[PDB]
Amino acid sequence: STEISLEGLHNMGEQLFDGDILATGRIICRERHTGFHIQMNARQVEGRPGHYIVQGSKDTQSKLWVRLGREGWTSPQGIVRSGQEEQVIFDVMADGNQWAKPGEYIFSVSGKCLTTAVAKTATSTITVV
Repeated sequence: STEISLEGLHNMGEQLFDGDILATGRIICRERHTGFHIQMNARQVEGRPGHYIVQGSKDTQSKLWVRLGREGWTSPQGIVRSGQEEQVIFDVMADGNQWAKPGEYIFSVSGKCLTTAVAKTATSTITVV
């Protein structure tokens, strides 16, 4: 009914630029729907849906400022896109220029199909070398 996948770039450098795609995913809905919901399981930037701070896997102090969205997403805690089509593509991007501490960053994203729904989660890891 509802399947979600997320795929990293798979050899990051330390210097990131605004908009740099760090990961890509899709949501598939096979039952009738009017749209898609997507959210990242990460701390959100204050009052700004779609924008997140991802922490390091072993470092705590290592942070990555990142945003969701590709085409037509919007603020309704989570962001939303309309469509009856079977699937959407979405991107996780570097939010402004930044210098990432080396290490590992786990992106974790959950999605719903829009008709009280059940969300599936997908995760991808990036390594800043």
